[PDB]
Amino acid sequence: SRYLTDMTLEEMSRDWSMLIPKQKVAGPLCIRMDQAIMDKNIILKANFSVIFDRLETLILLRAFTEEGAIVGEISPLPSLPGHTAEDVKNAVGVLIGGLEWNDNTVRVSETLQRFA
Amino acid sequence: SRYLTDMTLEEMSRDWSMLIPKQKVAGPLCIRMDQAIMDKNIILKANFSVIFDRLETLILLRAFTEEGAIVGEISPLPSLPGHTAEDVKNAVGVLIGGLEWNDNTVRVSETLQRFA
Repeated sequence: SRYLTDMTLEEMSRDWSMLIPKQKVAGPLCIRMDQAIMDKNIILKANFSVIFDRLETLILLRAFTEEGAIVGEISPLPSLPGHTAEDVKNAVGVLIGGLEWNDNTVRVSETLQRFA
Repeated sequence: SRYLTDMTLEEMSRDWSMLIPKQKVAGPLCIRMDQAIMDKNIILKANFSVIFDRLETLILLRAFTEEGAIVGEISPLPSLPGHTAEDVKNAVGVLIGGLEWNDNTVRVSETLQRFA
């Protein structure tokens, strides 16, 4: 019983577009990032469901340019196979990877690093 | 002039082609990899110049499918700025990253891991 956020409802409800789309499936999680993006300073805001006072399941992470532009996202698979912080942190390191590839400078919301 | 190798002259002298080309510049080093490649088992063979009995400079690393197919390569920049094992290991972790992205299963020549 709960849920936690870095992002605004807006930030999440919003829909977005990749010029150079890149999907992937990391076990129970779908990573996406626009490869067209370069030399920008990015951040990963994310929002986990919180159960009995602990970061449980990640609901949604997305990547933001300084300009509030969405450039990447990790969203649970529709079949919602139960996923672990591993599947996550893994998936994360990855998206970062893919992003860093374009000289992009990627930070992470305090929320996240916490985990674990 | 002394020097060490995993690859055959053939393997190195050879020229190759990327369906989905991906370049990058990692300080003094140019990484390349064909993003088109997927679900294959890859290995990184590399060849360092050896000075007074230590792995000094990397001359060339390339990535190989099981089928002896070249799919990625790290080659020093033409201007040959003196590079360090860092610039390297960095660059390496990267290429691996980029490769792993396509479900590719990437190994590394014993030579390499050695370093450092």
